[PDB]
Amino acid sequence: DHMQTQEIISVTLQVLSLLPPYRQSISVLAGSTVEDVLKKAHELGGFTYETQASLSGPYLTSVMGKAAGEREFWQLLRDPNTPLLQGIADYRPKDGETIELRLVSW
Ligand SMILES: [C-]#N
Repeated sequence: DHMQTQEIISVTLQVLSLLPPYRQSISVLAGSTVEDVLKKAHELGGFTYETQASLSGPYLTSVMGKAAGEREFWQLLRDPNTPLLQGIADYRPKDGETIELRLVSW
């Protein structure tokens, strides 16, 4: 029906731009967004982050207490080393995917 998936998937959320690195397998409903994964990692796995409103949805500004500085941003990637084409509130990871948040300068 127009109800929710029921099948639970596992998405690995990893942050290698920090010491110690963050890596946790997160269980969400199939169809959850990256933002949903962050929320669940926050609820259960001591993950913190900040966003701010944008014209194209929430923009990720800080991860695990580390804010992006000048000419820097938290890049969203799926394994292997592949930037996402959508932001956190749009991309819906598949079962077994690894989502990486990487602090990069431009
Ligand atoms: C935006 N790239």
